[PDB]
Amino acid sequence: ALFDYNATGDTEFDSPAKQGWMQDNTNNGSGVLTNADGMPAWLVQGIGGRAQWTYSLSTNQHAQASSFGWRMTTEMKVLSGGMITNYYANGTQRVLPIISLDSSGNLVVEFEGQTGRTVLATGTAATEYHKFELVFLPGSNPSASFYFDGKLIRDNIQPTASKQNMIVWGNGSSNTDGVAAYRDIKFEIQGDVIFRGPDRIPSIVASSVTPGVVTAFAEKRVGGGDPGALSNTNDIITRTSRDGGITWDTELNLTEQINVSDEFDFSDPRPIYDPSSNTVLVSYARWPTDAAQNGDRIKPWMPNGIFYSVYDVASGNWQAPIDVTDQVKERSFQIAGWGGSELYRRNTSLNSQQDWQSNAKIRIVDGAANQIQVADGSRKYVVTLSIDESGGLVANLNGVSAPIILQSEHAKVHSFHDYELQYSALNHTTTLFVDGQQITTWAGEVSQENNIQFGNADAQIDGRLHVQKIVLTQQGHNLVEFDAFYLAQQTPEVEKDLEKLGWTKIKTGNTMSLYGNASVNPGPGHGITLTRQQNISGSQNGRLIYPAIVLDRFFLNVMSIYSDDGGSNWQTGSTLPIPFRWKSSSILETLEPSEADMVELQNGDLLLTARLDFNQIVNGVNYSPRQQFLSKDGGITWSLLEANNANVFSNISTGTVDASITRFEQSDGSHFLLFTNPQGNPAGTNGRQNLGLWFSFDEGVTWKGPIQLVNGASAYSDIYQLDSENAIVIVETDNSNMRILRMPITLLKQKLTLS
Ligand SMILES: CC(=O)N[C@H]1[C@H]([C@H](O)[C@H](O)CO)OC(C(=O)O)=C[C@@H]1NC(=N)N
Ligand SMILES: [Ca+2]
Ligand code: NA
Ligand code: NA
Repeated sequence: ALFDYNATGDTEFDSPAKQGWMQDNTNNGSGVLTNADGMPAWLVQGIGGRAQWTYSLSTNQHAQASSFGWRMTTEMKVLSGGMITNYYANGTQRVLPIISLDSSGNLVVEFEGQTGRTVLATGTAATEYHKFELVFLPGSNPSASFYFDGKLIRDNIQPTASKQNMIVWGNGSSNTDGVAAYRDIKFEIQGDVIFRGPDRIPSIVASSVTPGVVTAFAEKRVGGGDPGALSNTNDIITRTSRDGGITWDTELNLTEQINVSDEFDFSDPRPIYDPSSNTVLVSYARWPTDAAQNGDRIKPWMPNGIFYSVYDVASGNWQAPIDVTDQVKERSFQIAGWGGSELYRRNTSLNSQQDWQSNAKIRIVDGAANQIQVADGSRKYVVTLSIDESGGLVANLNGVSAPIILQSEHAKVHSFHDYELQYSALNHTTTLFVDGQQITTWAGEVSQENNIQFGNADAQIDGRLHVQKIVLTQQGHNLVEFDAFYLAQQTPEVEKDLEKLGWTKIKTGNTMSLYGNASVNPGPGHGITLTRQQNISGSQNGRLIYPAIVLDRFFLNVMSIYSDDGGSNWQTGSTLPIPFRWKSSSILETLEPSEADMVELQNGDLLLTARLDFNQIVNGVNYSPRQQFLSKDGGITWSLLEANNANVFSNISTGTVDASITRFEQSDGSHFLLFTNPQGNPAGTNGRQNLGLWFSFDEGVTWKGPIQLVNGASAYSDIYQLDSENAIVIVETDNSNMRILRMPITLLKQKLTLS
């Protein structure tokens, strides 16, 4: 909430009384409206008496200011004397700066509860207009900092005892003469509620093309629970501000229009601001109302998916939801030959004296020893697919010496491809096609086997492959037809077990296989539009991207979901690389990255920070509740940043919770990273308390802070640059009430520099 006086000659607001301020003069103290040079100002003439203006605040407003902070901004020039007192008192305490011209004619400041004056300006500048700012940060030991034309003058100013209760400006002394002219006074109370608990899971973005336009999101939760609870209906809600996040329009339910029979929960609103179109595109998860991500109750035959809505900033209009599920929710049979091998084989009756064809639609997720094989009673043909050290897609053929690089561009490397073997009876050789393109011809090797086989073939070579289709054809008839894309999404009365469908399973060591994915979910926070991708091969400026949560069957991980055409069509990247170990029980010990946020670094690399849910220890190594990852190819693939986990955020909470990360760019061209998360109470303990703000000035190698932003409850949060000097924060607080902070980043960062 903002309380202000703005000097203007406009007869409709041409004095402080007309703007709700109370006159508080004594004796010969007075004031008058002046028009020095086109710029109106209120001239406070505190000669022979006091001359000030006051604004009263309620008990609640004072309490809010104490919990969530406040800031006071004055534009004034001092003409003469002293006791120029612009300050805030809450009934028990005040921070009182006292501004004056000293006996040398210089502009100086003192603070009650402190000895000493500081010279702010000398010479002609002493009596010119300046911007004076007081910023109060909450906490158990809260303090204020004072800035002069944007520069930190005094930090850690302790509030002092006062029974006064008001916002005050002018000359607050009967005895001490003081004259000053005021253009503007602003007092802002931080932390206004924008979405009420038990609604949850906030996110926020701002428009750079139309300054002042801010759009925030949350889950409307009827019944107050996570998605997936029968007879309860969650929707996505949004509000827009057009004055920089001060006032907000009517809460709008985005999804009820596609929830007309109460069958769904929607969750995890993930907005992206696109400056090229000046739009906000927000993606969110759909769940059946009675099954979702928690407890892995969601299954691939259920209507989990992802939808998006578009906000046109110029017109203020919302575009109806659009389903992108088929583009981003993979349906496949997945074989993870991690620490083992798993193959499926069936005997066939191929005639090697007739042509035959096989089609396999296969994605290589990682590793090697991933095979598709046909033997026709005379010869055996096996294609082994792998990802090499540099991230290329490689085929090796039996009986052929040299490997074939099928693709080196990382996006295409991890995509599905259409493999076709065309056997020619005439030539007694087989031609390999990939995505319609003739690759090579080879004779395979002599064999009396007659079968088709696929999977991961070696217990000593890790590999994961996903299969959508395996077909074998001869004389126009499909001898074998396995459609995992189809089967993955059928209800459970449909037979899907390969071993009950005429295949033989051959397994060694430990493996995991499944029809998936069970669900995809954009996750909590905002996404980004890329602008520094010039030197990132395969990538493109204007890419829309967010780090989504994918549940394959029982394990969570994160992958990029992105669009290179403004959001019309979407693609998915690879999941985060994570360590694994098989426990004695043939149960998988690994990590589950979930709620994630990313930012584009100066060089076009992407930095990702992820919540690590459930188990955090793999092979005796504790990865903490948070882990950072780096992408060098525009978000297609990632690497785990060793020793860059919760440890880099000093005094961060030790409990799992969603965080936020974002870029901040100053008007002089410089930039740095901001990050928000609860500190816990006390800081560094497990608790959704006391939101902290961390800074990185070296592209995410180290973090400074935290600066405490909130006193009390603090859970999920999201931070975004509002303008050249401020960032806007939305944060869950008491009873999950979601509150707005508008933070003077360029002022606050000075608390972290040399003193
Ligand atoms: C999809 C979903 O239900 N996500 C949960 C999330 C989840 O339970 C944990 O990350 C465990 O995997 O945590 C909780 C949480 O407050 O810890 C909020 C999220 N609620 C909503 N996004 N609505
Ligand atoms: Ca987040
Ligand atoms: Na006076
Ligand atoms: Na529900």
